[PDB]
This record gives sequence, structure tokens and C-alpha cells, in this order.
Amino acid sequence: HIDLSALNPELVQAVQHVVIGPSSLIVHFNEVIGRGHFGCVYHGTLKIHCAVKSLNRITDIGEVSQFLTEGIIMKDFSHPNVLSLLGICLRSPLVVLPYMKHGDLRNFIRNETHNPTVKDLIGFGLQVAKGMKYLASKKFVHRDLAARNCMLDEKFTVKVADFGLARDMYDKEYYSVHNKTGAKLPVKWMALESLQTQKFTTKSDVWSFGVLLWELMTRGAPPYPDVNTFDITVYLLQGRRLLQPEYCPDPLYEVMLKCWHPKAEMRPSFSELVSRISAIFSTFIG
Ligand SMILES: COc1cnc2c(NCc3nnc4ccc(-c5cc(C)ns5)nn34)ccnc2c1
Repeated sequence: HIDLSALNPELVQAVQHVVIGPSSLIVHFNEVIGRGHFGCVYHGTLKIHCAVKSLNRITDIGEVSQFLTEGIIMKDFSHPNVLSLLGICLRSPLVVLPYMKHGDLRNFIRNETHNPTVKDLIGFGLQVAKGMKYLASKKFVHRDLAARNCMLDEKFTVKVADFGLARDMYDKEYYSVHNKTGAKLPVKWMALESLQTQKFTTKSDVWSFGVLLWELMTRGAPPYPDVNTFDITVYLLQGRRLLQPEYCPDPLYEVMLKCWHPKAEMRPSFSELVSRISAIFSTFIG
């Protein structure tokens, strides 16, 4: 039930634009197209093709008013490199997202079917940087930027995803349980200070982006395979970084090193990353 009175009065008008009427959505529950900890995702028809995420695997949703607020905030986000929210359908509520034909970025670059060039791979990086530039300008911290968490549409447009109501753990292997807090953390993508404090910032998103660039240039290799979970802090503090992939241009590796600056405030902004990477991208043919 929608309690319009419970919402921030500023946001009441926006409800009509986020709520999908049950008769407008057909969801094809017979084939799962994605699996998250909080729920499965299915093909949907809205006639536009969409992805429908269930949240029924969680014991409880929480405050319905908060859920709508989350949806309303997320729907106002509009950028070609950021996954949009189509709306919410109240059957546990269903999250309705544009269908991303080529799935997550990590699986796409690991796929022997497609053959992206070095230029294509850098371009995927550039698109992610533009999405993050948008998100950072909205003061939004992603917290879980990784190749597994970005997706590609039918025209290979890369979109930063896995945020707002779409937030989940879509690949359980890369999340470790913290001793004191219990939080499940993507430790191999996290900035040194975040591992120490569990505080996430746009500058820790920049660190994660550096790892994402490394993923692209290795075509989806796992980072730090010979490191075990939380021993990553010890490993990094020894004076170590991910090595330069064979086909990674030198200036792109320099960008990665800047993203992993020990001082958070010294890391490049996403705007600077867009500029620097667009330059490097332009030097390639094909
Ligand atoms: C082509 O198959 C799919 C699968 N899942 C989604 C999908 N799932 C919800 C979602 N929102 N953000 C993210 C980010 C990552 C992922 C996934 C990652 C993995 C490994 N499987 S799904 N899903 N996801 C949304 C849109 N299109 C899809 C297309």
C-alpha cells in the first residue's frame, strides 16, 4: 500500500512517475537472466524489453516510504552511461530496469565470442568514467564499482549499474565478511582507507575505477589472485600495486597508479579521468 502522507511532501508528485501499474508489465518468470543475493532477475515486457528484479530473497524490505524515496531519487538520474530505473511494480515490489542485452562488463570481456580491440576496451573505461563523473556530480558514492557491476546494452553502450534499488551482490566470490562489523565487502576493489575505516567516498570510487581499468586491460582477470581476502591491506602496504597488463598503454597504467594514490585527496577526479582517458583513446585506430 502507498502511504502518500508518510513521504517527504516534496516527493509526493513524483510517485505517479515511478510506480508501474501491474497491468503494464508482463514478467517472464520461467527463465532467470541474473542472480543476486537479494533476488533473481527476469525478462519483462513494458512494447519495450526490460529486466525485472525481484527482492523476495530478503526476509524484509524495510520502510516502504524509504523504498519509494530511493526509487524516486534513482529515477531522476539520467545519463547514457548510467543504468536508469524504469519504475517499481507493486505485485514484494519488483524493480523494473532497461534490459541490457550483453549483460555485465566483466563477463562480456571474458567472452570468447566477442573480440574487443585495445581501443574498444579503453573506450569501455571511458564510458564508465563518464557515468561516474555524472554520479559524482550528484554527490552519489557508488561503493561497489567493478566490471561485474557495469552492463552493456544492444549497442554496446556501457552503463554504471548496481546502485539504488538495483544494488546487490551479483558475484558472491568477491565479497568477504568483516570481523567486527559483519559487512560483506569487495575488498580487492577497495581503497586502503576504506579497508581501514569502512568509510566510502568518491575518492574511494576512483580507487575502484583504477581496478576496473585493470580488469578491462586483462580482459577480466581476477585481481590479486595469490592474496587471501583481508590480507590485501598487508599486501598493499608492502608497497605493491596491480602490475601493468601486457596490452595496457603506459599512460593508462600511469592513470591507474594515480587512481591508487595513497592519499585519497590526491587521486584524480572523474572529470580528470574522462579528460586523460579520452586523450589516450584518441591515439588508437580500430
Ligand atoms: C542479459 O541478462 C541480464 C541480466 N541482468 C540484468 C539486470 N540485472 C540487474 C542489475 N542491475 N545492475 C546490475 C549489475 C550487475 C548485474 C549482474 C552481474 C552479473 C554477473 N549477473 S547480473 N546485474 N545488475 C539489469 C538489466 N539487464 C540485465 C540483463
